[PDB]
Amino acid sequence: TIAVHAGPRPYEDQAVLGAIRAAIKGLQALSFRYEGGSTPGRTREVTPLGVLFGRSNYLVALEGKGGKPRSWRLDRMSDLKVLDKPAPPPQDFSLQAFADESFGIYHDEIQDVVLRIHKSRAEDALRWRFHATQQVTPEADGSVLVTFRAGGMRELSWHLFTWGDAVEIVAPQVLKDMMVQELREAGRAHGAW
Amino acid sequence: IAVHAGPRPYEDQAVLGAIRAAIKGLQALSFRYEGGSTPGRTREVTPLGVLFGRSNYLVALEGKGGKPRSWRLDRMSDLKVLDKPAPPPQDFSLQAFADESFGIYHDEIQDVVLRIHKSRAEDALRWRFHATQQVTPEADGSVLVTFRAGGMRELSWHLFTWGDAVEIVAPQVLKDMMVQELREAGRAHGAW
DNA sequence: TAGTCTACT
Repeated sequence: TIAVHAGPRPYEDQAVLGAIRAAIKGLQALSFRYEGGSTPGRTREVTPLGVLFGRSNYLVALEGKGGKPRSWRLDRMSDLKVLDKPAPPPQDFSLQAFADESFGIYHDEIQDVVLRIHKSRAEDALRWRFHATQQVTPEADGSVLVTFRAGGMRELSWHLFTWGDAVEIVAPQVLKDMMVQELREAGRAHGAW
Repeated sequence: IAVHAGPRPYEDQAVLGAIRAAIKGLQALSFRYEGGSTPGRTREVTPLGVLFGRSNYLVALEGKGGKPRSWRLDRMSDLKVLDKPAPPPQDFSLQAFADESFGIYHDEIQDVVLRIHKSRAEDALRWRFHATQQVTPEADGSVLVTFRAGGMRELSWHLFTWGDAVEIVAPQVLKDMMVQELREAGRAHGAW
């Protein structure tokens, strides 16, 4: 290996990733049993397109000809088979575009987020991708205003924790409340207050 | 072929591509580096790999018997793949280098002990905190998790995402780190 | 927590 992603992650089945990689390399179809969705236990045949890594891992793939790309949980897939069948990917397809535009459900209300990053971290703010669609505005005093529209306030508050005292939550109020809730939960657990 | 979710720095594929070409060709790499003791200065290194996380980093050594260091990609400029060999150490493992820390930062390696509440025990069994992880179920349904790594500040950031379901058992420096990071954020955000 | 530099959180 010459590139490594540092840090914690879900355990991954290497044989599953291996079959996915082999199918993509071969421009071949991939089949698997899927314990989930509409029809659990059914064998699915897909054009594999790539993998999304995160707190959970997903295969990105089209089912059927003309099918739209979907995400499938790796840890719900079994019985992977690399098929003797061609499956060339669409020329148009962008995995990152997929990850932004057609991936990720919010189960909380979407908010207009406004963050002010203190000038001591303005460097990091100006190179940071909070969201595929964000606006970053340097301000007179050296601070940086970051705005984007998104749900996921709890996960966002977890990320904001890594900026320490250098981020001010300007809006929305629910994000301020979330950040206090998560801080109070951990602060009580660990004896901070 | 792979995309990682969540906030991240923007990526320069031109820089990443130069680095990968130097590594593949066993070639030296040169760049001006805006960090460490002599900012701006041109550095000639033996490139070893790329470490993804925090801001991106090149892992590379400099000088005779130099140990691998981490170099932030955004502090690198004037990247040149030199037409000149730069053999890597024969027994270098980039994964082993990454495994010295829970995250990026390479400081004293600690023996970490966590207790995960029963309500998240099954999640903990599915979660790879570290390559050295060992899990031990307790009779009351909690799980003890051990691993050996540096990087207690980044660990404390990760433990925040477990909320009240994680107890820090050891080391003391990790308890102190978690408390300080919480106090700093708590004061900033008016949590108490 | 909090630093040293051929480096980093």
